[PDB]
This record gives sequence, C-alpha cells and structure tokens, in this order.
Amino acid sequence: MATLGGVHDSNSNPDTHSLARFAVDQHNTKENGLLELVRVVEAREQVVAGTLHHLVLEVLDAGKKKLYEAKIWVKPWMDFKQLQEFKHVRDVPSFTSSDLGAKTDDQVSGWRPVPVHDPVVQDAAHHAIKTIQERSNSLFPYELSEVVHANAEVVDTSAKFDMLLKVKRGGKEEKYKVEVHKSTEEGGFNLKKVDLDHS
Repeated sequence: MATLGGVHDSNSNPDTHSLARFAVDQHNTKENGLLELVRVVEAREQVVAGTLHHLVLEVLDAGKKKLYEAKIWVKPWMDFKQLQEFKHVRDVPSFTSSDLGAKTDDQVSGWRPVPVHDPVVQDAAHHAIKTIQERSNSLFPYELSEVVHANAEVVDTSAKFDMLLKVKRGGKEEKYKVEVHKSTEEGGFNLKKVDLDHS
C-alpha cells in the first residue's frame, strides 16, 4: 500500500528504472513485444484523480532507440498502484511536441462491474435508453440523463450489462434498471430486458 502526489520533475532519484520495467512487462506480455529498456530518461510526477506516475526512459524498438513515457494510476484509499499505459515520445519534455494522448481498444473478459460516465458505459446506456423505449415502437422521447452505477457480467457466450440510471421527460426524474448484452460485430448492443426503479 503506497501512493504519491505532487506535480513536479526529478532525475530518477528513486528506483524509477524498475517502475518502467513493470509497465513494459505488462503491455509486452499482453499485446506488445518489441521494447527493450536501455537507459532511464527522467522522472515526473502529477496528481490525477488521486495519483499519477509519469516516467520516461530510453527503450529499444526493433533495434532503434527511442524515449517512451509510462503512466501509472494509483489511489490513496485502495493503495493499489497499477500501470495504465505508455506512449512513444521523442527527445523532449513533452509528447514529441505532437498529439499522443491515450487509447484503449483491446478486448477483455471477466465477471466484474464497470465505471460510470465512461465511453463503454455511456455508450451502452445511451443505446439502451433509446433502444428500450424504441423496443415498444418507433419513438425517441428522452436519452441518458445520469448514470447511477453500471456493472458488466460474462454470460455463457455474450456479456450481460447491469446498470442503473435516471431518465428525464418534461422535467421529471425517475430511475430504472437496464439489462443489455455485449456482442462483437453483431451490430453493437442487444438490449435483453428492462425494469423500473420505484418500488
């Protein structure tokens, strides 16, 4: 259980080198496999929704040196550090003076809930809200208003989605349950059933 917070920069005082190894080993083992840590570059810190570890080191890509940065997400409460991802940068303090950002389009499976307001939840929610109401007939009254809590589940083949949000209509406020399935290359989502939350 350890964290950190304080937007700044250093010269890799602590064991920052090892920190980068864990990050690369994570991506390298899952989808990567062509990055070789050569020599640490620098160590930067920043507070992001709790704790953010920004490290930069010179790696080897297929036999070509290059500086890459790795971001690690940590929290004080849970006190569990986890590497988010690293992007290929250039010999500069910024992202090669270009746009890099972060991307996440990798498959995943497992019986576990899901965050809120995310691109995956907000997507299924908005789709479910309109789909459900449309499932009765051709119409488009309201859409996603405010998500309370969403959770994902792994079915025999597809993936169930149990979430709860509030809908608006003429200045009203009512919560309801939603159950949608997740499919790949099947058009998108497949709303299973729906329920109301007022009992």
